[PDB]
Amino acid sequence: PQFGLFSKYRTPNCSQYRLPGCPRHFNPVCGSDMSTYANECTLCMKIREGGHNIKIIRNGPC
Repeated sequence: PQFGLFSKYRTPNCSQYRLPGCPRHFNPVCGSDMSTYANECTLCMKIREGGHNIKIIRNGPC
C-alpha cells in the first residue's frame, strides 16, 4: 500500500479538492477526530488546521 497505516495511522492525500470553495456534500472517509468527512471543507479545511493533520480512521465508507 502507500507507505502503510502503522505509522500514526493512514493519512489522506488531499492533493485535490482544489476549489475556491466547496461544492456538494459527501463524506467518504472517516475521521480519527470523530468526524465522518472528505472534501475541501471537511478534511482539507480540517487538515490544514481545521483540526489537526487529519488521519482518517477509515479510508473509506463507515
